[PDB]
Amino acid sequence: DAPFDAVLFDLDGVLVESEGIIAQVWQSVLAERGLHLDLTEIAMYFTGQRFDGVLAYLAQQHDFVPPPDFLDVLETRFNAAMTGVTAIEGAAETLRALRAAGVPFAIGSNSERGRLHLKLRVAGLTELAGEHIYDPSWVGGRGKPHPDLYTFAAQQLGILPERCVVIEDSVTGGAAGLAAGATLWGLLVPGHPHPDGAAALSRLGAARVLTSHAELRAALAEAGLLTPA
Ligand code: NA
Repeated sequence: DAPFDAVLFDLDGVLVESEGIIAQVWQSVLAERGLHLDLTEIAMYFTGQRFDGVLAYLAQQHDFVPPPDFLDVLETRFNAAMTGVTAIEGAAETLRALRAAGVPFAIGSNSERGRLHLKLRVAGLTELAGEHIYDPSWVGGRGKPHPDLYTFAAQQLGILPERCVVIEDSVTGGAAGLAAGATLWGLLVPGHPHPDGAAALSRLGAARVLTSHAELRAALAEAGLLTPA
């Protein structure tokens, strides 16, 4: 029983740390303007929300309406901040191990293509990540949670999606992997925010929920893809 032929990776939260950096920008721009929120609230409610929606939330939940310069300053600073994206601890080692073992893998991200590659670059992962790196523009904009991106990634590796394992930190991305026919392993590295928690990923249908790249490599070894260490 060898369950998998290939690994399909999420980007944000699994290979690179971006949601925490974005949360810090919200927190500082707001704090400067009088409203002091904690990073967990910001990560939970602000990240991956449309700007008008953030304004509605601020008004409804905090009786707060930001000053005119709010949009401009946020943009100026999300831009400057994107350079500060880092690799998730252990991620480079997982990619290096898979490459040494000759296991096919691909990355599937809802990031716009330029940003996807910028993040891999500043995180120091470009060489390790390889060339099977897919954003929604490869599937006509039908990004996660549609299965299309992971179906396509599997196709590009010449492997059936049913024989892939998808490593994801959100319901949005986990759903895309399951809908493609893959097995879902949640990965929630602590110390970094993720869009959903372990209970949600398990209820969604993750076969497991791992909490470190060391645990991921151990699981991949149990599945016959790496050597147990
Ligand atoms: Na993610």
